[PDB]
Amino acid sequence: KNWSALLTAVVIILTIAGNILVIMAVSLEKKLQNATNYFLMSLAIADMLLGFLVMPVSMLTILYGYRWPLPSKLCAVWIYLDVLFSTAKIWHLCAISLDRYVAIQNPSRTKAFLKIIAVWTISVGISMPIPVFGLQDDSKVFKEGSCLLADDNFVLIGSFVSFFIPLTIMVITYFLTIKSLQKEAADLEDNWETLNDNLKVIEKADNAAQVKDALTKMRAAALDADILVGQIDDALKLANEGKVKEAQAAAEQLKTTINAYIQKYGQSISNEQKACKVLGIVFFLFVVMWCPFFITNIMAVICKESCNEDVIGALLNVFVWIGYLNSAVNPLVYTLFNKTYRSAFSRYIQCQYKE
Ligand SMILES: CC(C)CCC[C@@H](C)[C@H]1CC[C@H]2[C@@H]3CC=C4C[C@@H](O)CC[C@]4(C)[C@H]3CC[C@]12C
Ligand SMILES: CCCCCCCC/C=C\CCCCCCCC(=O)OC[C@H](O)CO
Ligand SMILES: CCN(CC)C(=O)[C@@H]1C=C2c3cccc4[nH]cc(c34)C[C@H]2N(C)C1
Ligand SMILES: [Mg+2]
Repeated sequence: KNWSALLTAVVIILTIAGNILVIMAVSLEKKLQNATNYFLMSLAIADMLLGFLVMPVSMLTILYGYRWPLPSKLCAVWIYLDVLFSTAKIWHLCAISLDRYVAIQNPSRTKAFLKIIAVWTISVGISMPIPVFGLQDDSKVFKEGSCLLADDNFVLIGSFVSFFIPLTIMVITYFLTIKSLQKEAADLEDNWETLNDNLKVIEKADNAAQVKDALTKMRAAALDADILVGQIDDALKLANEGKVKEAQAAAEQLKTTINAYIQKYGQSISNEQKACKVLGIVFFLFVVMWCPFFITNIMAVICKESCNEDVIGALLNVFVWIGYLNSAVNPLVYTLFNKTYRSAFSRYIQCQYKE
């Protein structure tokens, strides 16, 4: 007789319906057809699967006093499905943070799908010892008739390899991606004060030497952010030919072209930083919500005999559901911090599917 199962039934439904909306939005909405959102759909499938396969069986054990209700050889399957989905969710978030950083340092839907299949095939290979060595020995998967990973070596290896190692790569790549966009917003501010300064130099000039010098330093700055460079080179031969006046009215024609490319590359820097902040919330919530479970998991092993393992087991039964609540909160962030997901989720609820 448990009041917990009611509270846990809400978490299964918000998981399933929330993440169905995300899979529907990336499949259907043409504004969301980029590589990041393809990883977020794949993550949503894992969340939905966690709420279909893992979370209802977890609710069932609460209803049988943590005694394993199902057939014994279904224990290792439930432990494999949960760890498979949990390994995929962290290695996806690592693969997003990694893939976005490379993109800043670099200039397809198949390009993304190949990365996603790689992450899933890695997460199948990692989780493989759980049934291979646990369907053979129930000792590794049972503890006083309770289905939990009981093998301490699998817990330790599994905690770092499945959770801590990709977390570290993710928290490094997120920092370096923020530092990359602060450099690119900074480098674009610098070239503005090169271009804006030499447009003021050209309209003060008496002689062809001052315009040719200032057009030369405008072209150099033009090279860091093609139309502008050619337009500048066009005004240079005017200044080389000594046509100062002709050069001076040529360079205020550049001024309408400079604003057009400065505010385009500078809107798109601001869009990435807005997007980086939204993924950061997604990253922050996965670490914080799963941290109590994974730390307790380790202290259960470290103070094996020293600590009250009845209480430490009772803390895990709470903390595993804080992390299950994380499945429900990817799609709420998407509502609150993206107009494209919110508009999509609005139409899907009112049952309009046309874009
Ligand atoms: C909030 C995030 C970042 C971390 C939270 C971890 C907390 C909730 C966990 C991790 C380790 C846990 C402790 C591990 C060991 C023991 C000794 C045991 O005899 C009583 C409970 C007690 C004292 C636990 C209390 C809860 C605990 C402190
Ligand atoms: C060539 C060497 C072969 C030696 C075979 C000895 C068999 C010993 C028995 C059991 C486990 C041994 C292997 C454990 C490897 C774990 C690797 C892994 O990724 O596990 C993750 C964890 O299980 C969840 O996340
Ligand atoms: C309700 C009881 N269940 C369900 C099978 C658990 O104890 C799960 C055990 C896990 C676990 C142990 C040890 C190492 C690990 N790496 C990654 C995970 C992991 C996933 C982690 N899940 C989220 C809970
Ligand atoms: Mg200046």
